[PDB]
Amino acid sequence: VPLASRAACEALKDMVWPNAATVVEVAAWRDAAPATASAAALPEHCEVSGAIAKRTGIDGYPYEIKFRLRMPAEWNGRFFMEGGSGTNGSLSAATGSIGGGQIASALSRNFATIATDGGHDNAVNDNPDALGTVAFGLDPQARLDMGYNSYDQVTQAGKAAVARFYGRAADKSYFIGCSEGGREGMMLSQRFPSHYDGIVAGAPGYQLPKAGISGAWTTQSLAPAAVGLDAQGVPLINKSFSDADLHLLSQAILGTCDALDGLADGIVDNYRACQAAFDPATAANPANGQALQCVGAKTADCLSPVQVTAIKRAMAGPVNSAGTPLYNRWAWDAGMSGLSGTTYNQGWRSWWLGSFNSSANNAQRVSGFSARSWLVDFATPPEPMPMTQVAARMMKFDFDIDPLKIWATSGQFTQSSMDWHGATSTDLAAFRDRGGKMILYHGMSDAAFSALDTADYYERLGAAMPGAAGFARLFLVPGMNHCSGGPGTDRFDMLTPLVAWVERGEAPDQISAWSGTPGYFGVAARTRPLCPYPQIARYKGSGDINTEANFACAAPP
Ligand SMILES: [Ca+2]
Ligand SMILES: [Cl-]
Ligand SMILES: [Cl-]
Repeated sequence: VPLASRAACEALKDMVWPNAATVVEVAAWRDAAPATASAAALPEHCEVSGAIAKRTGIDGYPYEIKFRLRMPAEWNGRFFMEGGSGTNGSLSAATGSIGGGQIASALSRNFATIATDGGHDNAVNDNPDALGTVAFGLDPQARLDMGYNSYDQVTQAGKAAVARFYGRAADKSYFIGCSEGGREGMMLSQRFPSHYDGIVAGAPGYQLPKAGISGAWTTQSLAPAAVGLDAQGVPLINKSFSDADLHLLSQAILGTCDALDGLADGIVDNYRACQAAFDPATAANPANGQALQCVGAKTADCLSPVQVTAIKRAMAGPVNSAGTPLYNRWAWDAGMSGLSGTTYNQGWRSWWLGSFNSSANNAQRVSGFSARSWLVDFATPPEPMPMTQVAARMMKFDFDIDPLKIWATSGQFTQSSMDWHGATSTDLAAFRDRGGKMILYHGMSDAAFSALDTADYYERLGAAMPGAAGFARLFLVPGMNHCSGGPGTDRFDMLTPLVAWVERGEAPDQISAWSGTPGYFGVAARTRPLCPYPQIARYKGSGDINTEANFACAAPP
């Protein structure tokens, strides 16, 4: 009987679930866990885990929506869900990750926390004939679960357990996710406006079905600059640029752009002015004052004209024969490379190129999971094929025929992948008018999703909803790669300003951040403010350039 107790916990295994097909597998009491070097202390709590809507898909495979929920004995009254990543399919510890490379989890701050696998299981839904762990795309309902339904079901189940376990409903609910988790957050704001009061959506894949389009585009754009072929005769896209070549490119970007914010410090805060000024075909190598593009043959100090032509085309984004942009363009930024000690940053090049030191293609968008996901999860009908065919399929991508498939329905696939996965709506009025607050962030050197495309969504949001900065703000991060890493201030506590905005009405005029790898700048630490779009961080003119107190958020100089 007694609330928030070990007995209340075990009783959850007369509990009425919102979905009748909810099956509790574990309801176990957990002692407090001390802090570790990489994780804050976890309070005493009830762990509930189980699944919703066990079934068999039309592919003969089993499917269910897994969840894991943790409810602390000492509870602050708030509910918290963390978002997913990749193509989901895994169930985390569900202590409420807040991203930003943070030590603390939401459970360590006495939230009740929940996580899902998105409706499929990478250990079970791994089909060798359907490109491995993306195979859930062969089941229409599993697609719908991945797009929106799993997070809806798990939110309802979690809130129901909270109300039963504590004798009262959550005062406020919070959702934080990055990447695929960021798409989920935007989706919740659009499709389920009252599920969460506060949403953090980092590097959000809100047009994820278009990623494979960009992937085929960057693959074909980079092929003229590749050197060699892989085991099935596909150009080695990873050989198009060495790490030294990419570092040369970012040094050229810094040469053109670093000081456009007023401070030569290795960070391009004035990203708009950089885009307008930088052209690798006209820019100079600052180390030697010569043109970045070779006049003669290839040296370590220049880039071949084919290299320059290739990267420019990849960064421009895909079009069809009519010239219509199919996704968006990408921003030149220093975080495309980076050097800390003797280690080159791999956090940008792994997406479109892959590791240089390999005899095979391994880029996410050439032969990796992104290309695989587009083929089976997002094309309708799905296009399963052997793993060794994926790279060739990207080289033969037809930008007039293939991009239509993310909008198509076929057979039992009664929704398009943009229908169930896309989160492009700017109608956040219901969300805003019940008190919802949303923090978006995106690293400028993200090669998975374009930071400029997030910016264009924010522009459209501001136009559809005048005064949108009162409930939704965007924080771009110079130098940061996808969700983390790179030469920028990629670490931040987003949960604290989110709670302040939701509950005290305090909008974040800036968000403190620090660099996880300050070696990129040759310093022991760098702290900087993140600034709400379209402001940027501006140095005050005096003081240590690595200290956040010497910076302020303002317009570009
Ligand atoms: Ca700068
Ligand atoms: Cl993290
Ligand atoms: Cl100082």
